[PDB]
Amino acid sequence: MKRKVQVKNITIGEGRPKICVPIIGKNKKDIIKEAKELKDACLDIIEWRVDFFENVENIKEVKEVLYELRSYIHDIPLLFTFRSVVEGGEKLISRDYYTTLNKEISNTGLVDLIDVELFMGDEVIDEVVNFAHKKEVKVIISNHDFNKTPKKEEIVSRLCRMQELGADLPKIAVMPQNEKDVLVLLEATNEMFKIYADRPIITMSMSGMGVISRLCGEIFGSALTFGAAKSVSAPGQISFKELNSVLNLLHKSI
Amino acid sequence: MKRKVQVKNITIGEGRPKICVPIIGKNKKDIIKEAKELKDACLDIIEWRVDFFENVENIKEVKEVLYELRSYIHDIPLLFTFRSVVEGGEKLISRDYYTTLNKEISNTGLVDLIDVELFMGDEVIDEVVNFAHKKEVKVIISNHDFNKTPKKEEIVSRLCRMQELGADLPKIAVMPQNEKDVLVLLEATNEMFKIYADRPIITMSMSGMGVISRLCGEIFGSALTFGAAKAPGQISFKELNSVLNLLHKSIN
Ligand SMILES: *Cc1oc(C(=O)O)cc(=O)c1O
Ligand SMILES: *Cc1oc(C(=O)O)cc(=O)c1O
Repeated sequence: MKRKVQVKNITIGEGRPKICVPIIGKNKKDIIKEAKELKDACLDIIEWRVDFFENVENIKEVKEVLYELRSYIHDIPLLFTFRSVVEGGEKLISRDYYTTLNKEISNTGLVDLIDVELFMGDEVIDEVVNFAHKKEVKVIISNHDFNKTPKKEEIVSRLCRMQELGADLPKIAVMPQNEKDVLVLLEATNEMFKIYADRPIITMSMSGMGVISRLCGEIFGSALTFGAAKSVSAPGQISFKELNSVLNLLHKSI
Repeated sequence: MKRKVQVKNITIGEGRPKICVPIIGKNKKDIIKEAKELKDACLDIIEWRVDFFENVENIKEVKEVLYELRSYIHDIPLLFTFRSVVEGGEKLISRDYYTTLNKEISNTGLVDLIDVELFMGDEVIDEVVNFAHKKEVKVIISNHDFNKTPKKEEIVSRLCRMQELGADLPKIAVMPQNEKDVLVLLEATNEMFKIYADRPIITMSMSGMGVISRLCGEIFGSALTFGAAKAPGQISFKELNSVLNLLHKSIN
């Protein structure tokens, strides 16, 4: 069977996919303003994309925001994510600081999950994952491809590697070059879900063409889907309110 | 550059998929009541599933419903469909009457489209298609598999055959036995759409597992999607419409 991943009072891997919405504010004021817009909406998890925070290199200022943020969102599960430049992020930092940041923040007891990138390598991952687990923090190990959709077996191989590395929630995001690529991502998702996964997984096909992948998790297997805070697309994004409506519509269809 | 299909003021094959809702009333009063709920609603096309009509074997009573129905939906495109028993319908009728019914209703000038089944055979199809076209009525040629999802290539072969038989709108509905079957239906749809189609097509994967196929037609290539008026595997048409516009705006 499979393990479920409990964060706060939310059970990832059970029922309807959970909706996660990111906070991308550049400063403390904007982050809190974003948080207040999300604290009482129908969403499941809030992600703090800390790589947008201008003072991310100062651990003390990062902690200060985290304290305040925690106080406003109460018991909503919080995912901490520093997305590196190579995988779409906003700020260059060292490998050593990436490790320190994630460890120090996991140590606060204020974050429920952290996102660590597969591409950082086994040394970094082993250190950050083991420490997060010591602090009862759940781990998403993520990988992105912004130019293509790897073959089904490649996608499955990466998700399996993420399980082997101790990810509580393997995550993969790929870019379709055509409509068939969106279907490959969905095919890989379900094969993993059905045959290889012993825990919940997170997958998406990016761009406008890949949006179906954000809607059909309950059927194909993605356990978490990401909505945008605002009601304006990138495009390829869906505002979280509208995403909630679609997920409920599909949950009730069966 | 690909042909669109124009019915009244609705352009099928352009922009978001068009929403079609069936009326399944067993009698005239019930059919009218249903039409009254759909007339000022957010949908594009109304389908009359005439096989549910108890007096379907009386062409004069079928026409009577049609004249009354048109006083309520004068400008909404109307699709006329007698779904046969072999393809999930309610009423057994002869092959001759199936042909007669579709011809006399096409001749009234009061329906914008009719739906005839591919597996009725070329003789029946050729006669009905030819006559419908002389009256400027659009024809959906449909095919259903309630037990399984044929292989991608067989789905494409059927959609191609429908085009060869003069369908204005090829239509296929298949039943998934697993999640991959839903992807097979979507893959066949886009393959047909991009490589072999010279007109709009309509496709769907049935049941709760295939519901996603009713929502993503703009990306994959289905030009019409069917909502329910009031059942697992069906989506109320009211919701269907917000979703389609939401997805139309999210395109690159
Ligand atoms: C988590 C996650 O989500 C998206 C998205 O577009 O919603 C993209 C992405 O790269 C990522 O890591
Ligand atoms: C047109 C059409 O729609 C459905 C549906 O489930 O909406 C099924 C079906 O057999 C058909 O012909």
